[PDB]
Amino acid sequence: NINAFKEAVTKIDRVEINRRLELAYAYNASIAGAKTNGEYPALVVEYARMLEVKEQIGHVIIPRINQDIPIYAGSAEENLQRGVGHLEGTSLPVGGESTHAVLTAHRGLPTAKLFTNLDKVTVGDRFYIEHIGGKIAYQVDQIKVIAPDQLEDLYVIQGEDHVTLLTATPYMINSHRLLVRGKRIPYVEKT
Repeated sequence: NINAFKEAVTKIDRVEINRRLELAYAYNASIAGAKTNGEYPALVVEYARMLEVKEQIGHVIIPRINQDIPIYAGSAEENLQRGVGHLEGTSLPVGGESTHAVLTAHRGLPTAKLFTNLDKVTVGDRFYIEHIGGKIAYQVDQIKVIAPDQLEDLYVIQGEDHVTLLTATPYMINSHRLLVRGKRIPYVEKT
């Protein structure tokens, strides 16, 4: 899992990593640029191929709830079973001006806690993402509960850099979605 990712990435030269991020940066700019054109966001395929190392696109760490979990491309059930699903149609989770990454998961599973305690994360709490290019930090600036049908909160916000953690709610009813939103912040690597 994560281990096979950290070690795998460490074996890839700078130039290749660079090339792969640049693909993802361009992909994120396309998504943000369609949004500015008043275009609608559409929320076996390799849209995030460039970011995959051992089938994963990164992992999400959340110290408040002791979770460190691998991110898979796409919101497909078989992925949602082993970790986080990245929502196709939303920014790839490498940061940048005008990016909004969205990651989903099951809020409770006999095999993995996953986002079962996401309701404990509070504004001001931090979460991190490790990807091929390294590690970036977010601080929670918004917590919201929407209907499954309400999509506006998941679109790119021009000028901003965000990632939304999403899961079903209330616990055991799962009739609405809970969104825990982070704002990009600086991250002091040697710490």
